[PDB]
Amino acid sequence: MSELEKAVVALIDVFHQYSGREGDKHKLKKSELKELINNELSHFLEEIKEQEVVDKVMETLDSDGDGECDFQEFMAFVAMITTACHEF
Amino acid sequence: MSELEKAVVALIDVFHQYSGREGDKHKLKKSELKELINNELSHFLEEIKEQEVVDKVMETLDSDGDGECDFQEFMAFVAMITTACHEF
Ligand SMILES: O=C(O)c1ccccc1S
Ligand SMILES: O=C(O)c1ccccc1S
Ligand code: EMC
Ligand code: EMC
Ligand SMILES: [Ca+2]
Ligand SMILES: [Ca+2]
Ligand SMILES: [Ca+2]
Ligand SMILES: [Ca+2]
Repeated sequence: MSELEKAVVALIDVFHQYSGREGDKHKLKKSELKELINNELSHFLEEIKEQEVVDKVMETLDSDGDGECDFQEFMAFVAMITTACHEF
Repeated sequence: MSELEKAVVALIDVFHQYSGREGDKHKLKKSELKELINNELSHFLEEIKEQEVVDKVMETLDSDGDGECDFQEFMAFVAMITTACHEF
């Protein structure tokens, strides 16, 4: 009901809309992450068109080193974005 | 414009609505944190009525030990809530 509570559910909703596409339904593989950024973060982040940019973003977000972005890693990503803007 | 982008701005908006009330306008003191939880997280978290609960929550969220909850500490709090529900 609150605007914060709506944001919490939206974070959960959008992660899983993408993570559930292929393979592990609870983690983002590179193609899932790329589509999430391109479709859902177009006002905040430049569209990803090059493989090396995909690779680098995943390298940055994948803290436990399994090659995918899980929900906790996604939340760290959201923290990164939000802080850059609170800042800009 | 996207539902994710709306969530990112809502997180920024609600933090600052509370953090900007008293003292440091970029950090939540205990009374600011308590009001945020009570007013904005009523579907997710039991209302805070006892001082020891205020104290404990702050103790948990205040990683850099300055006695307040800053925006990065708030994002960790949001991560905690979101993960509990993805889980429930
Ligand atoms: O600037 C960003 O928010 C960012 C985006 C993707 C990967 C790393 C970073 S640090
Ligand atoms: O259960 C929670 O989400 C929580 C809330 C306030 C402080 C610590 C925790 S772990
Ligand atoms: C960069 C203003 Hg949220
Ligand atoms: C506990 C369902 Hg978001
Ligand atoms: Ca997946
Ligand atoms: Ca990972
Ligand atoms: Ca304050
Ligand atoms: Ca602190």
